[PDB]
Amino acid sequence: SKVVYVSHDGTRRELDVADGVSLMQAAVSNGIYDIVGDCGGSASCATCHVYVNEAFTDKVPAANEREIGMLESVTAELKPNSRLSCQIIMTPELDGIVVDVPDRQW
Ligand code: FES
Repeated sequence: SKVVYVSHDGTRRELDVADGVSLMQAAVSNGIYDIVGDCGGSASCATCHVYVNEAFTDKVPAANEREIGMLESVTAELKPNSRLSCQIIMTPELDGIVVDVPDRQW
Protein backbone atom coordinates (compact mmCIF):
# COMPACT_ATOMS: atom_id res chain seq x y z
CA SER A 1 0.00 0.00 0.00
CA LYS A 2 1.20 3.51 -0.78
CA VAL A 3 2.31 6.05 1.81
CA VAL A 4 3.59 9.51 0.90
CA TYR A 5 6.10 11.26 3.15
CA VAL A 6 6.40 15.00 2.58
CA SER A 7 9.52 16.70 3.93
CA HIS A 8 9.58 20.19 5.42
CA ASP A 9 11.07 21.51 2.17
CA GLY A 10 8.20 19.93 0.24
CA THR A 11 10.20 16.96 -1.04
CA ARG A 12 7.85 14.01 -1.59
CA ARG A 13 8.80 10.36 -1.15
CA GLU A 14 6.39 7.53 -1.87
CA LEU A 15 6.86 4.11 -0.27
CA ASP A 16 5.01 0.81 -0.63
CA VAL A 17 4.26 -0.33 2.91
CA ALA A 18 3.14 -3.86 3.83
CA ASP A 19 0.20 -4.69 6.08
CA GLY A 20 1.02 -4.49 9.78
CA VAL A 21 4.05 -2.23 9.35
CA SER A 22 4.01 1.12 11.17
CA LEU A 23 4.70 4.36 9.33
CA MET A 24 7.77 4.82 11.52
CA GLN A 25 9.16 1.40 10.58
CA ALA A 26 8.62 2.07 6.87
CA ALA A 27 10.25 5.50 7.13
CA VAL A 28 13.41 4.44 8.96
CA SER A 29 13.66 1.35 6.75
CA ASN A 30 13.79 3.57 3.66
CA GLY A 31 16.12 6.40 4.62
CA ILE A 32 13.58 8.93 5.89
CA TYR A 33 15.76 9.72 8.90
CA ASP A 34 13.92 12.97 9.64
CA ILE A 35 11.78 10.41 11.46
CA VAL A 36 13.70 8.59 14.17
CA GLY A 37 12.17 5.97 16.42
CA ASP A 38 14.24 6.68 19.51
CA CYS A 39 12.16 4.45 21.80
CA GLY A 40 11.80 1.78 19.14
CA GLY A 41 8.10 2.31 18.47
CA SER A 42 6.42 1.90 21.86
CA ALA A 43 5.02 5.43 22.25
CA SER A 44 7.75 6.34 24.76
CA CYS A 45 9.37 9.22 22.86
CA ALA A 46 8.15 11.82 20.37
CA THR A 47 10.81 11.65 17.67
CA CYS A 48 8.57 9.85 15.15
CA HIS A 49 6.21 12.84 15.10
CA VAL A 50 4.36 13.52 11.83
CA TYR A 51 1.39 15.58 10.65
CA VAL A 52 -1.34 13.42 9.14
CA ASN A 53 -2.86 15.09 6.08
CA GLU A 54 -6.28 16.42 7.05
CA ALA A 55 -7.68 14.16 4.33
CA PHE A 56 -6.90 11.08 6.43
CA THR A 57 -6.89 12.46 9.97
CA ASP A 58 -10.36 10.99 10.52
CA LYS A 59 -9.75 7.63 8.90
CA VAL A 60 -6.71 6.41 10.82
CA PRO A 61 -7.39 4.90 14.28
CA ALA A 62 -7.53 7.54 17.03
CA ALA A 63 -4.50 7.97 19.29
CA ASN A 64 -4.53 6.07 22.58
CA GLU A 65 -3.66 7.47 26.02
CA ARG A 66 0.04 6.65 25.74
CA GLU A 67 0.35 8.51 22.43
CA ILE A 68 -1.73 11.46 23.61
CA GLY A 69 0.55 11.83 26.61
CA MET A 70 3.77 11.45 24.66
CA LEU A 71 2.67 13.92 21.96
CA GLU A 72 3.15 16.76 24.45
CA SER A 73 6.89 16.07 24.22
CA VAL A 74 7.21 16.81 20.49
CA THR A 75 9.74 19.53 19.70
CA ALA A 76 8.04 20.79 16.54
CA GLU A 77 4.71 22.62 16.67
CA LEU A 78 2.00 20.35 18.06
CA LYS A 79 -0.93 20.57 15.64
CA PRO A 80 -4.43 19.03 15.86
CA ASN A 81 -3.38 16.47 13.24
CA SER A 82 -0.08 15.63 14.95
CA ARG A 83 0.49 11.90 15.43
CA LEU A 84 3.29 9.51 16.34
CA SER A 85 4.01 7.55 13.15
CA CYS A 86 4.93 4.41 15.07
CA GLN A 87 1.26 4.28 16.13
CA ILE A 88 -0.12 4.34 12.58
CA ILE A 89 -0.26 0.76 11.29
CA MET A 90 -0.59 0.18 7.56
CA THR A 91 -3.53 -1.63 5.97
CA PRO A 92 -4.91 -1.49 2.40
CA GLU A 93 -7.54 0.97 3.67
CA LEU A 94 -4.80 3.54 4.26
CA ASP A 95 -3.44 3.39 0.71
CA GLY A 96 -2.56 6.87 -0.48
CA ILE A 97 -2.21 8.36 3.00
CA VAL A 98 0.05 11.41 3.18
CA VAL A 99 2.00 12.56 6.22
CA ASP A 100 4.21 15.61 6.63
CA VAL A 101 7.50 15.23 8.48
CA PRO A 102 8.15 18.12 10.91
CA ASP A 103 11.07 20.51 10.37
CA ARG A 104 12.63 18.96 13.46
CA GLN A 105 12.21 16.14 15.97
CA TRP A 106 14.42 17.88 18.53
S1 FES B 1 9.22 5.74 17.92
FE1 FES B 1 9.06 6.50 20.02
S2 FES B 1 7.03 7.28 20.15
FE2 FES B 1 7.16 6.58 18.10
